[PDB]
Amino acid sequence: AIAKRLDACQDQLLELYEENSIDIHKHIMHWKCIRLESVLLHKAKQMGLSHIGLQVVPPLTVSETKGHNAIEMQMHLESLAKTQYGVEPWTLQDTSYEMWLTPPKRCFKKQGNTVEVKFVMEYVVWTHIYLQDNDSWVKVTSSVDAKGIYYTCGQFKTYYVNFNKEAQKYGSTNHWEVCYGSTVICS
Repeated sequence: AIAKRLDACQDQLLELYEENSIDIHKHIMHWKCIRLESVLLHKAKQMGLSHIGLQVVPPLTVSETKGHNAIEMQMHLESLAKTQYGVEPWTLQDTSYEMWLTPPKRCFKKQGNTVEVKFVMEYVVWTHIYLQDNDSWVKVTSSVDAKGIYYTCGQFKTYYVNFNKEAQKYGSTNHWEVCYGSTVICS
């Protein structure tokens, strides 16, 4: 049963991955399957197993976490999908959990251009950032300046990269240089 369900499940995941869909509804499914695989693998190591076929069963916590994150990504995507933004192209990467944890944290986004800061380090400037207020969504854009990278929602700016702060993790000075496509802004 379980060995079969997990099998059916991991199969659907594989097809999704190899499919490289641009429709957000498919990625909601990926996350839905990731949850099932984590539920099942949880049940699997619960029943005594430690190996299924040639696959190593992971720790009970490992699955708890992954299952937990999946439901988060699952719910946020479903909300977004109800909007005009949901009809846009959404890659498996645009919807990854790692991506979701890239500044600005907990916001979907795409078209991230690379900015370089010499104290060097690279940071991403998102062309499109979608903010979630309850179940409502807004689409804003980013900009770069001497203090850092930020997006704008009204008259207020929100920095998600603080060149200053970022300057402590490196040089002893308060001097840094920002290079953005042949353009250079300096302290």
